[PDB]
Amino acid sequence: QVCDVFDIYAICACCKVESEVFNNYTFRGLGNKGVLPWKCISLDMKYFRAVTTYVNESKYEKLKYKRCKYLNKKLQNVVVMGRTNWESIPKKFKPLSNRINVILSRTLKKEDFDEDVYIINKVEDLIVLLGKLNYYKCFILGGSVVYQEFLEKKLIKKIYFTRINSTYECDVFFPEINENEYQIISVSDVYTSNNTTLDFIIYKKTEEDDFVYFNFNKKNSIHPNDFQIYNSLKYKYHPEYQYLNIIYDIMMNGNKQSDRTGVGVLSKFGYIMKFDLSQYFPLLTTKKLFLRGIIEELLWFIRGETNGNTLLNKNVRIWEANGTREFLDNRKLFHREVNDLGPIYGFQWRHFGAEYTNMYDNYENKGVDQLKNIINLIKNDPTSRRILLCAWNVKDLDQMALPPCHILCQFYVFDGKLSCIMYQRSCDLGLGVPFNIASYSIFTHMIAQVCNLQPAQFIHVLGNAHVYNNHIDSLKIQLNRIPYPFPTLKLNPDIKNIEDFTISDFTIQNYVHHEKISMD
Amino acid sequence: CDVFDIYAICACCKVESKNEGKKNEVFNNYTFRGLGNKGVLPWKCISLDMKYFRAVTTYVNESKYEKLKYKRCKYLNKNSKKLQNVVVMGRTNWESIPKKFKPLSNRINVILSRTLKKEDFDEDVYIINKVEDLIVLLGKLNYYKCFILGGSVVYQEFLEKKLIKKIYFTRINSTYECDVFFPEINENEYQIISVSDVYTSNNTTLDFIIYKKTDDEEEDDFVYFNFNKENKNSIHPNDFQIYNSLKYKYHPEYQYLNIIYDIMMNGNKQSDRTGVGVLSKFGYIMKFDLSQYFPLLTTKKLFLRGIIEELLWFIRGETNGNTLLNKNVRIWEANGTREFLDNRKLFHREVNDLGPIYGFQWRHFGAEYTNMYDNYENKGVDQLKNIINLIKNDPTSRRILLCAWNVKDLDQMALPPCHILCQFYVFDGKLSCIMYQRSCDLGLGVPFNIASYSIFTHMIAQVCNLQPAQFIHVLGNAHVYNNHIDSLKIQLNRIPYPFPTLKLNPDIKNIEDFTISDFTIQNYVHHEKISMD
Ligand SMILES: NC(=O)C1=CN([C@@H]2O[C@H](COP(=O)(O)OP(=O)(O)OC[C@H]3O[C@@H](n4cnc5c(N)ncnc54)[C@H](OP(=O)(O)O)[C@@H]3O)[C@@H](O)[C@H]2O)C=CC1
Ligand SMILES: NC(=O)C1=CN([C@@H]2O[C@H](COP(=O)(O)OP(=O)(O)OC[C@H]3O[C@@H](n4cnc5c(N)ncnc54)[C@H](OP(=O)(O)O)[C@@H]3O)[C@@H](O)[C@H]2O)C=CC1
Ligand SMILES: Nc1nc(N)c(-c2cccc(Cl)c2)c(CCCOc2cccc(OCC(=O)O)c2)n1
Ligand SMILES: Nc1nc(N)c(-c2cccc(Cl)c2)c(CCCOc2cccc(OCC(=O)O)c2)n1
Ligand SMILES: O=c1ccn([C@H]2C[C@H](O)[C@@H](COP(=O)(O)O)O2)c(=O)[nH]1
Ligand SMILES: O=c1ccn([C@H]2C[C@H](O)[C@@H](COP(=O)(O)O)O2)c(=O)[nH]1
Repeated sequence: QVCDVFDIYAICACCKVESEVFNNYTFRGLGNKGVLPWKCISLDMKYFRAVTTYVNESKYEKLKYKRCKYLNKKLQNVVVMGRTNWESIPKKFKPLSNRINVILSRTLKKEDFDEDVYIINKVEDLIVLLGKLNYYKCFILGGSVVYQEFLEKKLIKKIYFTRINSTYECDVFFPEINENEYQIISVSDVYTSNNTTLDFIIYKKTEEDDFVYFNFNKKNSIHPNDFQIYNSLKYKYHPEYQYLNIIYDIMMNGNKQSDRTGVGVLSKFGYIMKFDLSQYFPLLTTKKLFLRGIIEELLWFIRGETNGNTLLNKNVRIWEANGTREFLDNRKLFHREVNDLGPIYGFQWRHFGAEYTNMYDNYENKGVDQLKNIINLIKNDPTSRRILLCAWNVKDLDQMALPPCHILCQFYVFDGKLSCIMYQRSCDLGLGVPFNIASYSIFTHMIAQVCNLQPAQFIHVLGNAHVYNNHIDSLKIQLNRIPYPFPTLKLNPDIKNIEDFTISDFTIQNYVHHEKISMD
Repeated sequence: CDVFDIYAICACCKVESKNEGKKNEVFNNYTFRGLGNKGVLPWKCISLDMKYFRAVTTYVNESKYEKLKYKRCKYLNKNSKKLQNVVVMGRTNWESIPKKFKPLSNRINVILSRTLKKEDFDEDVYIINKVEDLIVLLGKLNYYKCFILGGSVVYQEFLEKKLIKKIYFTRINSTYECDVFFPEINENEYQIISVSDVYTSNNTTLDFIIYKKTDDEEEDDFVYFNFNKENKNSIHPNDFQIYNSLKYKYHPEYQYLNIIYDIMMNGNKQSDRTGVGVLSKFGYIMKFDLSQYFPLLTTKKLFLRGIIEELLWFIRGETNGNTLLNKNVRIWEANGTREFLDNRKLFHREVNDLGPIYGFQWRHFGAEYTNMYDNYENKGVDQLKNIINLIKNDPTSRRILLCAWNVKDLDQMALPPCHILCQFYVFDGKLSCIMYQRSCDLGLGVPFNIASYSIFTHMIAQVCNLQPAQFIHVLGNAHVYNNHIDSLKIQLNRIPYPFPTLKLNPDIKNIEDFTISDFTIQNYVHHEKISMD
């Protein structure tokens, strides 16, 4: 194949388009009025320059042989542009440096250009030219017209595709990719550049003995084909893979166990995930999540409330099952009013060590206001190793509707940035953990803002990590979905106190996600 | 040796050192030198070393033979197809081996001997009269690699004649009566380039080390995904010469050493409470397989009497610093002084009255602290009893947690606990433990802290009739003191030894019944003590 001999690749950047169901075609905006739809995304420019300029000397002779054999016979890449594309580039950036420049045109000829460029009036002439040049790889840089004809002709080996996770006015579009001709093989980390998130995906046309020696000493009824898309990917660098890889590990290596609930689980013990909150908001994209409930739940914690009715009256049902007459009696809380959850999170955060009475009592200035103390440590003693918020009050556990899953939060401050570790004793990977990542990520943003810091890392440590048997088929589906670039979280910047946030102070922007799943 | 790919593969134990150890035994690579006793192995059977042996000496890569055959002809200036390795044995060596294991299967069996000739054996089973008759035989043979399986004599003469390219060296971490020894490997002639995981087989730990004579479409994609990647801290390269010269660092001590390297290379410069300055990072996990070893650091010397007394003192629920000081355990001495308590605003606290720390929270969480002499019997929550009962009676509970971080009591403690909580996990008769540590002194504290919680995991497992599985150590604020940097540079350039084992008195069946005499560290092989400051 011509694309394999001549190593012809496409590289593009696509945004979302002004016009909700999401698919790969969501990212299709290329240009507007003969220029880019966006002002400048410097990180995509950096990636573009590195990919289109990189060559490997030592690998060239193998390519020279391949092309010689097919034809019967500093190193640079070739870059090919449409005439309209060429005319969009600033004079100061043209011809593209350290690359062989090729322009496709009928209306213009070599006499129309001052620059060191090749003009070709036919695609077939590109193939003849590549045959005559010494070069590493050939990158098609666009036009929409140019992409459309090179894909149509099956002359593209791989598409290096930037997903720009923001919406702009566009008048030219990247062609809809055919899933039977091209499949994603690699997905990068998520980044922020110029107030947008983005990632980089790759579509593909559809001493060593000592290592084996040290391997001389190498469970569950999971089938290979069950994870075909998941295991087809070469580079899984998107941070959502920290979640998906743990699910995979428990399904393949997990220990079959009963639990408190009767469903039985697969379980393992001890994991860590790390999310860079400076670069993205880690709301899972491989299924739909809504945050209104978990934001109302965090605001209720911060107020120190234990009254379940406060959440039910906001149509948030997260704690409804744990406040029922039946549930409280099964906990031996016979003298507890329905939806009186006892001295759970909010109470421990604002009043640790106070005697719990009922959900209506005024606990002002009783027990330890841990939340206030950690905000004061972050502001006045930021190098403190003692900046911890702890919900696990051993004395009060049997008075709680249930003992907390999120044991503690520890904070770390360096160079004006705030990082948070949350330790979770018990982690429902299918249902709970996706919400728990979002909760503590929002909380990190809130604590950073009220202490005049920038959020850095949310670090999630999982103790007993389990998949419920009734979630296994739903997670097999989810694991074969390719994550989308993450959204971003914005807070009202006028909020200066932890107690002053309300639901309208939080916006999730650019959330692109796969379809809702019922885990059950 | 680089033409005919000649390697030595051996297994060496420790040797009864002649009733005489100087004061404290000094250890080096030579510690492991025992080969044989009265024509047999010094040990009964170590089945994991037998399996490694079989696997190393039989493994062949057909698709790499062209480079080897080419080099052999080219250099020498010059059928069945099933490529095999050569294995060379001394006569004594050959005659130790049982019949049904001779000849060695899937391998070309050679035998250095003055007093045998081929017509007693075959052409399958080559004999050679002198060393040079091997290079001759190799010249005329299709083979992958040549493995010298020794005899003390065979190894001695092969090494002195510089014919060995690499040594596959099993360190058997136990002492046996031996009459023949492996020769002292000159560290100027050979260096270790790889170290395995530590294993238990047949009631000994062992590891495997290697001495050395002193679709690429997807390869460019790796470079593209690295397009945004980074003397950050004033630490040089040649500082970690030996550390960075190893190819495979699978020994579990590297989970500690790699964190020190990460903090030295990438850590944040910060002031602290202590006034000294640290490099710090946030969030690490180490995991130690207590079924296979006891992870007592071997790249310096550690003592355990103090940390075992401390754990027994926790289990009794004591807060009385004098109990430890009267045993010359000084871990808490500085935290109990008049000056230290007065700086904590504990003006009304008696010297060495540490307040409601670990012991008190493990046995009496929620009780009102009075003083270190009061009777707290049946006061507050006995967490230690509750977790033992949960492990025995409800082992799949996800609520098996022991927590020292009592928010109410923090300001009454001489200092808030570094070791926030232990969480337990039970599966298939085996006990694993996660300990979360808010504040981790990588140079001084963390080596002790790994030993403490590893011992505790064994204690809890034994009193619940379980086998210990993993100790999982979660580090929060993980820091290297600026005054440890030189010492840890020294330490990172030491190669770990196979780990010791911990033995508990098997009679102890209740967590309260352990005493100092119930704990034995066996086969502790360690590098020289380092003063961290
Ligand atoms: N986001 C991204 O990655 C990219 C965005 N862009 C944007 O795309 C827009 C420009 O694209 P679009 O308008 O399609 O224009 P194109 O850059 O695809 O250029 C079209 C022109 O190139 C010539 N051409 C194409 N094919 C041939 C052929 N087979 N033989 C001879 N000449 C050929 C013709 O020039 P003539 O008329 O002279 O004959 C044709 O009119 C701009 O908004 C630009 O900013 C461009 C590239 C990448
Ligand atoms: N721990 C380990 O890894 C290993 C341990 N062992 C143990 O070691 C002991 C065997 O070793 P050790 O006693 O040295 O005996 P060896 O197996 O080294 O036997 C030495 C004999 O091999 C022949 N030989 C050696 N060099 C030459 C030469 N240059 N030219 C001709 N013949 C030569 C001679 O036999 P001849 O009499 O025929 O002249 C010599 O006496 C046993 O206890 C065995 O179990 C053995 C292998 C490995
Ligand atoms: N992933 C991806 N694929 C694409 N094909 C295009 C792209 C878009 C329009 C035109 C061109 Cl040539 C390329 C872009 C947008 C980034 C364009 O960056 C450029 C283009 C040309 C010159 C240039 O020089 C200055 C510099 O290198 O800093 C930078 N992104
Ligand atoms: N790393 C290492 N190096 C060494 N050189 C020796 C060794 C020790 C004594 C004799 C011999 Cl041949 C080898 C050992 C001890 C393992 C013994 O391996 C054997 C010895 C004899 C027969 C045999 O076949 C049976 C089997 O396949 O298990 C395996 N370990
Ligand atoms: O924020 C939460 C709350 C609960 N759980 C899950 C973990 C367990 O499946 C269950 C709690 O039950 P126990 O672990 O307490 O038995 O709920 C979470 O994942 N996250
Ligand atoms: O068992 C212990 C006790 C202390 N430390 C270290 C951590 C810190 O360097 C210091 C405790 O001081 P703060 O982190 O509380 O400031 O002692 C440990 O590593 N392990």
